[PDB]
Amino acid sequence: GEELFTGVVPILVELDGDVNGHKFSVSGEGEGDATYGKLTLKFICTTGKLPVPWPTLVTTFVQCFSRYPDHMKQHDFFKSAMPEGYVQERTISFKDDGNYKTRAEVKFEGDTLVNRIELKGIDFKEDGNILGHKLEYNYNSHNVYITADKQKNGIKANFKIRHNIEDGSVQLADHYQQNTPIGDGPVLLPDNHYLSTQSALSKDPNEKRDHMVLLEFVTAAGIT
Amino acid sequence: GEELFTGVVPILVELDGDVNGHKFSVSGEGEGDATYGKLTLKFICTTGKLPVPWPTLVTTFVQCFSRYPDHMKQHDFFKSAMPEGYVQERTISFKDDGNYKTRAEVKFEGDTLVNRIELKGIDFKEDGNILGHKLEYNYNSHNVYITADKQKNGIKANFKIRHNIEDGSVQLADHYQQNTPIGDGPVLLPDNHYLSTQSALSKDPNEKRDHMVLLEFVTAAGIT
Amino acid sequence: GEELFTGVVPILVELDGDVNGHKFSVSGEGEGDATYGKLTLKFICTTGKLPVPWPTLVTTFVQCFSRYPDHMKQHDFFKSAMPEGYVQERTISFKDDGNYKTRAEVKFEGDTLVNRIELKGIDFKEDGNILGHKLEYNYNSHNVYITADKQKNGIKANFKIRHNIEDGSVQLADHYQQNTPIGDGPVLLPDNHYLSTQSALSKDPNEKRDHMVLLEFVTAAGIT
Amino acid sequence: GEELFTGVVPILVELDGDVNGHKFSVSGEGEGDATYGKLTLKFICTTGKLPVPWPTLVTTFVQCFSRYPDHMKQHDFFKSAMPEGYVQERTISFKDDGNYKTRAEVKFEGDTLVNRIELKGIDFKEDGNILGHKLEYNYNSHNVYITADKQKNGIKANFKIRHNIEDGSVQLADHYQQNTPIGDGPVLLPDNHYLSTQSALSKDPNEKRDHMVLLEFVTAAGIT
Repeated sequence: GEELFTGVVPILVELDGDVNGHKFSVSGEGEGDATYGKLTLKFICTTGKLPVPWPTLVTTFVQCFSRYPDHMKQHDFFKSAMPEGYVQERTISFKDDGNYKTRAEVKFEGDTLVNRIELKGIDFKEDGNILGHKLEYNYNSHNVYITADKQKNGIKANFKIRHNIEDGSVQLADHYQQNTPIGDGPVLLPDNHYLSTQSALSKDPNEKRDHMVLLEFVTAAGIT
Repeated sequence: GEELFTGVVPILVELDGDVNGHKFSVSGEGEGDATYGKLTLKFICTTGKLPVPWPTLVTTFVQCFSRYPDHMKQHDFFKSAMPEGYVQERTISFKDDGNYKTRAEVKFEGDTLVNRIELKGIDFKEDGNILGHKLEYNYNSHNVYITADKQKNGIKANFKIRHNIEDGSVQLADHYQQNTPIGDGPVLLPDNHYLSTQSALSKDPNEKRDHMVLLEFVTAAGIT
Repeated sequence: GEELFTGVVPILVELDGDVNGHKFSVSGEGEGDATYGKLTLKFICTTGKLPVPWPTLVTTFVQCFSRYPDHMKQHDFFKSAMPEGYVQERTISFKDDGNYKTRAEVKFEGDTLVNRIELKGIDFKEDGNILGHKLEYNYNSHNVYITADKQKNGIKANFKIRHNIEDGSVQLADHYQQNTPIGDGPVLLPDNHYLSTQSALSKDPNEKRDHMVLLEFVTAAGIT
Repeated sequence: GEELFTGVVPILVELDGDVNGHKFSVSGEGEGDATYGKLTLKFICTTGKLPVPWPTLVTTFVQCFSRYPDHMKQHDFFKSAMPEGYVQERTISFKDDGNYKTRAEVKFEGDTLVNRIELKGIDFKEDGNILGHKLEYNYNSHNVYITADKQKNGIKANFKIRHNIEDGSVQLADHYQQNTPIGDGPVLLPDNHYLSTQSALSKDPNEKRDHMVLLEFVTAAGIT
């Protein structure tokens, strides 16, 4: 599984969402280089315009592309679970607002890693930061604290994303993640570490569709 | 000046620092693509190990590589000031700890844009987050609010960098920037906007020296 | 490109320079053996005496004779650019003194490999270590940090040559290199590696002309 | 003594050492040409692999091959001590780590010059640059500061070898040398000069044994 990610791996991300009844679809494509811990993805909203701010969907849009140092390659659940993959489920709870509930299948379809996602957002305020598109088109550093879930033979991850709002304030997004293999068998369960993840959101200036270009760096840490 | 930045421009960054008497030097090199607003820089500490956390230096280490949208290219001081350049001076005031005072010459030496810097740090606590290297190796999104300083024929920029600390706190870095041209030629002086800048710090895993690989995206905004 | 270099290849080096107004010329000749990663070169200053210390000119005087280990022969730009060659251009910037700026074309011309160079040094102190010939007739070990220059279809290399002074101080020569191929075909463009270079300056005791015999040993490394 | 060295003299070097308990042996062989001040030596570790970085042992493995300019030949102890030879004894003291202590007898044995050495290093950090093999396979330029030792009818030499560490730092090896002749014979004892030494470490690519090819150029200087 691990040696599937030594080179640059093509990604394909595919979301079918619904936030407050607003159905939308994005098609992402990029490449990952787990060796450097970098993701390069471009997301198009193929249904028109994104009913939510693109920032709120970074984490929904393949942590198996994280750079795990040579020692804690023992704690790398994500790649271990490949090429069959894993199922990533989240409940992204935006403070003073609703929530997204995702369920994704991150797996190798051929030589390309695909993150096929289904998201359902509910309870969102039209006047709030997500539907009112009050979030800046930027992204900050977060630590994805991962812990084993012995019970489901997968992992669980908890973290709060800080979304910068245009007035100066921050919209907190509470992720409660869980990943479990699609796999017939063996996955490396981890001891408590984190993914130090950093992201930079941009725009292809020659691109008319509503899109996001995501540049992300992910490094496993917290184990000496 | 502006057309110097339409392609990918080689960068060279050169710092000579002194934080609390600790003299250090870094040599950065990369490339910038102002068209996309992206910087790719790798900094080596050529004097050994960095007495400060690499994060504290990101800002010191070429905003003439920002992507200014087609309706505010009139506000782009940075590129207008080229190839002679500008002098960027900062007082980076880390809350409750000490401060860096930089003075840099960002200019074209040949086909490559060089940021030759001189930094001097004072009133840093050994026990504090900078000398105690308590900052995470990560970087968040910031907005560099730029305003004209008509009398020095330059600009001023104000912003607070949020440095994430390993215990869970944030070390605030107050930048008070000023840029003034090197050439006698006239420059473009802006109406109040900001650079939305985002960064992602990584490591070349094949690199033994103390270094930082900086991936940064900069986009001018706040003018409709 | 690569198989031109599997034997001992005749070199012929020609410099015309001008440092602070002082025109000079050297003719170098010898042989390079890439299998070993060794150069045997002798430079004669054909205009009499060399206005600058012969060590300041060692990097100016055929990195295509680097020994690339088998596992990293995909990373050898220098030989891939052959026979048509490349153009090595540098800025050797002597700390606290002047700078050389060189432009050279390294290419095969019949059976031999010719490094034709033009150098222009400006802003030197006449009392400095270079014009004042304060440099020991020796040489150190240095790593030539190569990075790819996808745009110029070539490479950039960065290094500080340590030039030991008579009084036991060191004169750093910052070298900012850039190679672009002469021919039009594709070339091998590399991942960050370095050329481990070692040189030893000697004199032909049977030679009356101002000269330098250079024994160099160059070895690519940095990729496991 | 002097006229033994006017041609190319076969060398044969033999070390038996013990660093931290690790016994090893090397057999060196080559040739020295005092006229040029050059050594052509190849060292094979005959006990397999060398427990220490081959650079750490270059000064241990025939300064009688230094080129003395005709005017300071009266200052060449090393060759005056021949054929019966001298005994070079050193303390190579690796800053912040262990020390070698060597004792060697350099003398002719028939037509070749033999440096028979015994080395004992103790107090090495196994995580250090020497046992941890953190030293680049290269070598710098150094001045061997010779002083007379009237009292032991020989010489003392003092110098700090700069050993470049893979992370770009330098490991100083303080060398404290003392040569005394072996034979009854009168020796030439010198005024303060130095041996300008230069070396370049290479590999025989057709050699499977742990080895080092050393090209050295030594030139006496410091007396006008």
